[PDB]
Amino acid sequence: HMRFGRIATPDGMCFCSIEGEGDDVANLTAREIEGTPFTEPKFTGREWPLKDVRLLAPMLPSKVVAIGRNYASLPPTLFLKPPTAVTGPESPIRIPSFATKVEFEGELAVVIGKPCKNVKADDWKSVVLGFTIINDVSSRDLQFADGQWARAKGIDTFGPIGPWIETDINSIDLDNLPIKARLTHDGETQLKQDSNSNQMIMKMGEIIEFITASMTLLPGDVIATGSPAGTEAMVDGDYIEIEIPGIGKLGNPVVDA
Amino acid sequence: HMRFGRIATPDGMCFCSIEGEGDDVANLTAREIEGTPFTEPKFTGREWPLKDVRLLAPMLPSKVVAIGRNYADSLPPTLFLKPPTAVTGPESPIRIPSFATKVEFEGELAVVIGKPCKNVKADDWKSVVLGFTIINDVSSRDLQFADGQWARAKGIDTFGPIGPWIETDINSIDLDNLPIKARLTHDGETQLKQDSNSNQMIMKMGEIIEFITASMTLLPGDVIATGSPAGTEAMVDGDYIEIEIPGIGKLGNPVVDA
Ligand SMILES: [Mg+2]
Ligand SMILES: [Mg+2]
Ligand SMILES: [Mg+2]
Repeated sequence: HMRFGRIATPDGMCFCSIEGEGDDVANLTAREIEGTPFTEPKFTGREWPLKDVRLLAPMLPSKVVAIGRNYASLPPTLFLKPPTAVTGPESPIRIPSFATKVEFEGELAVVIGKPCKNVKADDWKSVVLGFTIINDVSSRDLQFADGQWARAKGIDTFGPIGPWIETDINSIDLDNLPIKARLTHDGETQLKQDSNSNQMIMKMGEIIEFITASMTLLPGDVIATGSPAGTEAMVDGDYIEIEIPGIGKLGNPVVDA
Repeated sequence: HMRFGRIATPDGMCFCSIEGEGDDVANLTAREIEGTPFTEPKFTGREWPLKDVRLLAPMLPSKVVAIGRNYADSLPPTLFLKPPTAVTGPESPIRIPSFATKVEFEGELAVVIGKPCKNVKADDWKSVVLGFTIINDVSSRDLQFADGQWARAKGIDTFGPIGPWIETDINSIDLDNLPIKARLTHDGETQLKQDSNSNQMIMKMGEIIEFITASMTLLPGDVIATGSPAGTEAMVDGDYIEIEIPGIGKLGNPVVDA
């Protein structure tokens, strides 16, 4: 099945299908569709080289439910990031002056496909539209000061999502999926996160079961399935780029608000 | 000026204005409004005696932002979120799942946001509020302890009753002296199990709004739960809980095992 994105246009914006070979934007074509990812696609015929077009968050979720402490001591835990934290590829992560020690977190993100409640673990594939990347940006100093993580992870722009939604969920092997983050600081880039979905303590089905036992999930809701708990701080001028092979890259410049 | 609600009627759901004296539903009338309450509201002409329709949660908020540790009588006040899916209306059951134990209520003054805003200065807070309502910030104390993050304990479906309507004359409410009371009916006996006052707040209204909006954009319909004492009384299947805030009214919900 297809890859679905959203892009700026001159008339505003539109969903598209992303077609072509790599994860590499240079080989890819955005083809405009009418409708959403939730219905049967038909194409208007406007098509762009992906390098020429501005990708947006592939979905504007009613809520983002995130799992803390899910990466190989306290058990995995649920928290929320507000819909206002969500932004897209190349949008600035805008850091307020009072938010310090701000770190990235590359995570595999799941998009819910249909309304669901009390989903059993091995039935999880039936409620998922696809996978995407989220950068669960957090001020570690606020996280610590506040106790509840909501403010430190819920500042506007602290949830980049993208670059598109991969609906072919069998293409993604969850026993071995690298999740990488490359940080550029003072003009140099290093690999600052190197994890793998095989490190997840609660696996995909358990997560969905765990969440939906408590709360109803709606189409377009995003689940952030976790990361290592401490990474590396980012500052004005940096660039952070998460890569999950098979999905693509989610990059964002970092600026002072 | 107005009290705004949402109602279910034989014809479907709508926004409405609630008119008449008192808190007494026999005396009140619902007047359908055109569209939503954020603009100058226009009546469509349809109306019902309040007794013939059903109050719903007065908004469908994009998010619910809540403050912990905001009542005096220490770690400073802290913000958290309740998901929109937690929201329910007056008289709807609070449905407690089996894994959720020591479930307590918390009566709170709720603020409903009236326009999109960010970086609001504390002393400009009134310009962004539509009005006041009541929220019951229902919380599994056991899950709050097991999870550390309160999101699940407070975010289970139905754990955010809101209502009964939104009071837009916000000056009619004395934030320096607002009693907030809760009566729990257990085993057919009703007792006062919360007796607080908004003048116990550590961050006052304007500072809460500044604090929140310094971090997060707020949208029309978004709800702020301004706090409560951190411990009340556990509720079980069969109980009934009613929060009362004079000037707004009463928010009652039955309790059931999910
Ligand atoms: Mg995270
Ligand atoms: Mg009709
Ligand atoms: Mg509370």
